[PDB]
Amino acid sequence: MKAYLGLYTARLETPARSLKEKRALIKPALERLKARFPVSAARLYGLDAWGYEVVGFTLLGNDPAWVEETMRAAARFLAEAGGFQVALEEFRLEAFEL
Repeated sequence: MKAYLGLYTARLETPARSLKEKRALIKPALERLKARFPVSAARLYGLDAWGYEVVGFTLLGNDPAWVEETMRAAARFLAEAGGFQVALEEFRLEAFEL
């Protein structure tokens, strides 16, 4: 029996000019993402910058098709948040034996 993990990562571009303005664009969208989808989200790199950031989210399930479909729906949702653009993205699916 395997545990399946989806890992989504993306480069966001924002029009911000301060770290506080940038957080106000990104954090509320990630909080909405967490409320709507069963994911763990994180701000990963570029945290010293105002205009770009690498973020991601992951999720776990026992059905790889459900994990992937949910991950792609959550990614579409993130691109619809506005405030920032999803400039580049990557999807991954890993399986772990239990």
